[PDB]
Amino acid sequence: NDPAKSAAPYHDEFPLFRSANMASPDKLSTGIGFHSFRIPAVVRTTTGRILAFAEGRRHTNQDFGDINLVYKRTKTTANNGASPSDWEPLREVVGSGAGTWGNPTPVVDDDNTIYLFLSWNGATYSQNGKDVLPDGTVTKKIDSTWEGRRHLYLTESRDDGNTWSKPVDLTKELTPDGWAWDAVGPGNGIRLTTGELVIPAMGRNIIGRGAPGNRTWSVQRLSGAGAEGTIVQTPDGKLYRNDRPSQKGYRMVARGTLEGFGAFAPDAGLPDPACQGSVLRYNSDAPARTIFLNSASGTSRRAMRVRISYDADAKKFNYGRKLEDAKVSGAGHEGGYSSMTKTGDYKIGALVESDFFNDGTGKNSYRAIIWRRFNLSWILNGPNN
Ligand SMILES: O=C(O)[C@@]1(O)C[C@H](O)[C@@H](O)[C@H]([C@H](O)[C@H](O)CO)O1
Ligand SMILES: O=C(O)[C@@]1(O)C[C@H](O)[C@@H](O)[C@H]([C@H](O)[C@H](O)CO)O1
Ligand SMILES: O=N[O-]
Ligand code: NA
Repeated sequence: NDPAKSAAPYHDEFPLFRSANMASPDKLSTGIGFHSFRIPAVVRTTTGRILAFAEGRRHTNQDFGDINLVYKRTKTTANNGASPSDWEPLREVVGSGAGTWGNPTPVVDDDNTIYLFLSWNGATYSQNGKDVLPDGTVTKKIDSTWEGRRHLYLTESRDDGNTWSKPVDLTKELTPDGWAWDAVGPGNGIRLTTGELVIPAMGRNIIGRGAPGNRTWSVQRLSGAGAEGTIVQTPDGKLYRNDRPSQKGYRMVARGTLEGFGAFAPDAGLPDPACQGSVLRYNSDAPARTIFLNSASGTSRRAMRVRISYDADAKKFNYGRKLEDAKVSGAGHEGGYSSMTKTGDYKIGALVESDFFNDGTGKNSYRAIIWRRFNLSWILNGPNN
């Protein structure tokens, strides 16, 4: 039995990061605009304010080149981001240089310090190499040199997201030596019942211990982990990694504690097309719930489905509800990376990528990000479960 099913279903949805092709495209106050927005992350702070982050991809939808880390906040701590007018204009966390600032992975600490882990690479490097930049420059492949590797940066805010520190490079401390490619998140980290922070990253968790907003960091290496991971604390208090697979098929799941994890294995209940997903601890009292969101397809990113598990170890999720049951118009084809938070008014708030697909899979396809709010009742009253 879930009493939430008896509440009135609630949903609303609208574009929050508007690509350059849309009416009223999102630009910074400096006039700097963006072809595409990708790679969402969202958190609710301890005040109730919502912070939404994304990669502002300047010139194309590509993963490399000039990409800035951008964000929006709710105007007040109490408005819950319910309508477009509730959100501030686009701001920038970091945009220095013509390199890539991305993979936003925020976590809100107990003191309300908001930590934001990020990945960086140089202006003339790309994951595969030999990619053509807008000016015709051909990229070098990301490699293990200081200049050519993926870095891990940390910034934080002490004023509810209003301002951000200059990002500090933590690569030598928190990325293993000899690495070339790297990734943190993207999506979110968590705070455990026992007080530690856990931030998911490629092949590892980053663990924060000690005083809120003055944490010491260490690395928990994980055998079999993916590049793009998610982390949740399940109702049993254990840790749960749910990672993007290297090949299309299913989410890769492992369970553990701060002392170690077991093996990663595909979750046959969670089809995935090799794309990022998101996971969220909703509540701990009966009935305890974990929420999961991804594209529920072995092939397509356009099958977004939000689900609930009542299991103490999140063994099984229900069918849930397709996001297309509450479709957004005028913002392209919804589907891709996502991020979820709980809102101050007992809703789930989700950011979800969308793709106009005007250039197909090509670099000129405009990408936007949708903001959704829905309650548990909305999920539970879905026509397929
Ligand atoms: O939309 C994707 O699939 C994407 O390209 C977007 C990300 O910007 C990129 O960092 C990531 C990466 O390429 C894979 O995780 C393989 O390492 O995937
Ligand atoms: O379901 C997919 O994957 C799709 O076919 C349709 C999506 O709307 C689009 O975002 C995506 C993307 O172009 C590729 O994943 C490579 O970037 O292509
Ligand atoms: O610091 N490894 O739990
Ligand atoms: Na930049």
